[PDB]
Amino acid sequence: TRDQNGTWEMESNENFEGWMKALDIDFATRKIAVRLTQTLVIDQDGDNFKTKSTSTFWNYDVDFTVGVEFDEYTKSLDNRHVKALVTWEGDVLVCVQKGEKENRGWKKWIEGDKLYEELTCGDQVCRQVFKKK
Ligand SMILES: *C/C=C(\C)c1ccc(-c2ccc(OC)cc2)s1
Repeated sequence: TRDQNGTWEMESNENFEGWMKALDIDFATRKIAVRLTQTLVIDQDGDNFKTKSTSTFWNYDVDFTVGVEFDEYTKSLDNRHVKALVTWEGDVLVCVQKGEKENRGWKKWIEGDKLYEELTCGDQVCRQVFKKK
């Protein structure tokens, strides 16, 4: 299934700090952020997505249309400019953010009843699992 709508509550997080470090996020922010449970809210209608990632320490939203490149400022995460593109590979939603960092982006897929995601930057992969609230 390609339908990723829902309020997704984190069950598992792995190597979130490695991903943040590859983005050069500073020590103090990483030390706090690595402790935190996350939520991911996805509003999906056709190609049109609204995605929110939140914890007690951040609340980041991004809107996009599958298949349409968008020039993006990454805002409070790392204040960088990238050319972002989200597409489907089978039932995997793949985002590539072209810019200074290599291998940068994320992937999301439904597996069983859960939402799995990968967060990538450089040689680092963060793996996460969420349950649908
Ligand atoms: C589809 C998944 C997305 C858009 C994200 C997963 C983690 C995100 C994130 C954004 C910003 C911060 O710090 C401000 C932390 C995590 S976004």
